[PDB]
Amino acid sequence: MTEYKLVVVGAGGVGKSALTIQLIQNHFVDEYDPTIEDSYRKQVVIDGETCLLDILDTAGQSAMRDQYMRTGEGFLCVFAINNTKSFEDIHQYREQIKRVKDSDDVPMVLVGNKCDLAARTVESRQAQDLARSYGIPYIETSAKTRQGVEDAFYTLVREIRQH
Ligand SMILES: Nc1nc2c(ncn2[C@@H]2O[C@H](COP(=O)(O)OP(=O)(O)O)[C@@H](O)[C@H]2O)c(=O)[nH]1
Ligand SMILES: CN(C)Cc1[nH]c2ccccc2c1[C@H]1NC(=O)c2ccc(O)cc21
Ligand code: NA
Repeated sequence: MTEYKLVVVGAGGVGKSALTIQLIQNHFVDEYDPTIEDSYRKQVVIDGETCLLDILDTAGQSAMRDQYMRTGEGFLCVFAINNTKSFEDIHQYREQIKRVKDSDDVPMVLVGNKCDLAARTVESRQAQDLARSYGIPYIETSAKTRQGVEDAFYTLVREIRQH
């Protein structure tokens, strides 16, 4: 069966761990050690094919990150809709990925997490404009309610598969 190396990247506190654990274990973990960087495996059927997902939940403890950028086939670039800095940070993650991969066409999905929260500081339109300039999909998610979580990951698998 086909294996996919997915990397979850983004500023600390955006919900990278909560998104990964919600996909893998089907539950919301509100307290997960922000220093642990761990991998999770999951066998899933995507468009009638059995896939093996190897997902790296990055922790940010920059050249040491190159190793998972080299192994990684697709990147889930996560920001929180109530963290302007995490949205502005995306430009930096995108550039490092492009440089390490030596390519302008790397499978990526921009994810705006914590969509259950009120008073958002990053508008959907701003992230759509950012995603359009990169030529990648934008999806909003909530690791808390599980909204868009399967979609964000399976869309990234499709971006890799269709590359
Ligand atoms: N309301 C809400 N809180 C979330 C969501 N995802 C994560 N959180 C919270 O955001 C904080 C950081 O989450 P975490 O997964 O550790 O982020 P990471 O540093 O990017 O791994 C914790 O307090 C989580 O409970 C979400 O979709 N909605
Ligand atoms: C092989 N798997 C059991 C673990 C695993 N899953 C991944 C999914 C996407 C990208 C990389 C990986 C890795 C590791 N391979 C690396 O290069 C690397 C760098 C830092 C890490 O923390 C982990 C890894
Ligand atoms: Na984390």
